[PDB]
Amino acid sequence: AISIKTPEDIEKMRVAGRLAAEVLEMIEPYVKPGVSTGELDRICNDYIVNEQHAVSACLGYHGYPKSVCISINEVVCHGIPDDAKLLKDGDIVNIDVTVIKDGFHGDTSKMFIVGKPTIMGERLCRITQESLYLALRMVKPGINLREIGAAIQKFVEAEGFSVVREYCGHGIGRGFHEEPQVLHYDSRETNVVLKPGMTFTIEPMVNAGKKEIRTMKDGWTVKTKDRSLSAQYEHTIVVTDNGCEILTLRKDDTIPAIISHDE
Ligand SMILES: COc1ccccc1-c1ccc(C(=O)O)o1
Ligand SMILES: [Mn+2]
Ligand SMILES: [Mn+2]
Ligand code: NA
Repeated sequence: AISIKTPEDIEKMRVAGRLAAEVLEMIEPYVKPGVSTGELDRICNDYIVNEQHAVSACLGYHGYPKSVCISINEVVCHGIPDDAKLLKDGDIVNIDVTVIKDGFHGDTSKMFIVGKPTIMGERLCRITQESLYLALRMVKPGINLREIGAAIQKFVEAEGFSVVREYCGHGIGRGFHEEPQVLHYDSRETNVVLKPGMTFTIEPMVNAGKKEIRTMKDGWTVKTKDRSLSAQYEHTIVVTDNGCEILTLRKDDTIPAIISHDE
């Protein structure tokens, strides 16, 4: 069921979480107009293997052929790095990373805007990160995941955007995806009360248009049914006695690593 990580295991999660976050901080300077997504993946894998001495949890997972997922514009998730796909000005791109180190997983992703940004692109990404942040500020013992899911949905929909229902956040530890499921919308099936020690991810997928998605015939690429833009941000966190601790925080994040709700 819902596992409570021991202090030792939480420390291992901090290490793994930091590594995942550092892959994103490392790749930043390379996300430029003209670069291929295949190249970005090789850079990430070489870094993960040769420098972090860790391993990508995506490589081989259900047969996935690459180390990280790179999704551009209308692609919602699981975009496959390809040497023929070049980034260009105005593109919004999500790079999703999951590394395993000392037996524990670190899971995180962020949006990158390539070259000259488009206003709609920046807005979609900003609102998506904001939906993740508001959810993070709600995490603390006693709160129900349903409340967080409902809050994310209300915020996103008020902005004229939609939340993807097919995918969700998840518990994480020695396993990539563990209990509980963390839906980013209201559901009567959700009734999970948070406890200190729980580690899970929050990773809303937000579409500028309709919520419906579609899977391409390559068996991996998921796109919006209406071809509207889609954005996602993800962080791995641990519930503490008075709130939570973000384990995959980056220099560019603008929310505190440790959130407290006590007086
Ligand atoms: C290889 O990527 C996947 C394939 C099947 C099911 C889930 C995934 C996946 C990619 C990223 C994540 C996640 O962040 O949870 O999960
Ligand atoms: Mn991920
Ligand atoms: Mn995840
Ligand atoms: Na996208």
